[PDB]
Amino acid sequence: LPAVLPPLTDHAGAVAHLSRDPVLAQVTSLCGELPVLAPTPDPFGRLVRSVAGQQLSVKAAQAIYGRLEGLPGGVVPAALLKVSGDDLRGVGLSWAKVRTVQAAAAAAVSGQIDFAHLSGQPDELVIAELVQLPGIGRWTAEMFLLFALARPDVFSSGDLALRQGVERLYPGEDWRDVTARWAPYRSLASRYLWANSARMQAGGAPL
Ligand SMILES: [Cl-]
Ligand SMILES: [Cl-]
Ligand code: NI
Repeated sequence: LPAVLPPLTDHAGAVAHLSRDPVLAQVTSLCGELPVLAPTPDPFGRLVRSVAGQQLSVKAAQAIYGRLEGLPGGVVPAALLKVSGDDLRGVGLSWAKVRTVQAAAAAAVSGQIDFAHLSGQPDELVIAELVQLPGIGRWTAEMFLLFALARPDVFSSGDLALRQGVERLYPGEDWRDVTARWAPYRSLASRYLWANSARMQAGGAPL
């Protein structure tokens, strides 16, 4: 399994590499600079934030996470297991999200997922353990690696917007080929695809 790649601390190297693909050379200049993501010091809490926020507005997602934070002991595995399912529903969580959050806390306290020591685990091993939790598929696991853990080399082949972007920009090309070229910077390439979509949704000119 590939060795864990550290989070980028700056994007210059990444952008130069990606820019070797004339599509991304254009996309990166059109979209400009993207902020450098710092790996979270609290993976568990970021996992819970992600889960809790799914399908909610940005303000609603913040609110509900704040209500979780306000439970006794906060957003910590052992503390969340002492909160009843009725009180987790009570903060506004769907039953699906209650179950996922309970499942993630239980996995942390049982040692099934060592949220304190992910830094050394290959992407796929982190993915496989997250996937075993109810309500968390590969896509959620991959988004967590990319956005929470700031791993640099993640292309989520189940993200519809990424796949629609590759289809649009590279018609008739094998997506595995296209995206492999972006390695070891598939995460920033992914972020530029989403940025380009936002750019187009704002009225921008196409490539
Ligand atoms: Cl909900
Ligand atoms: Cl998922
Ligand atoms: Ni390179």
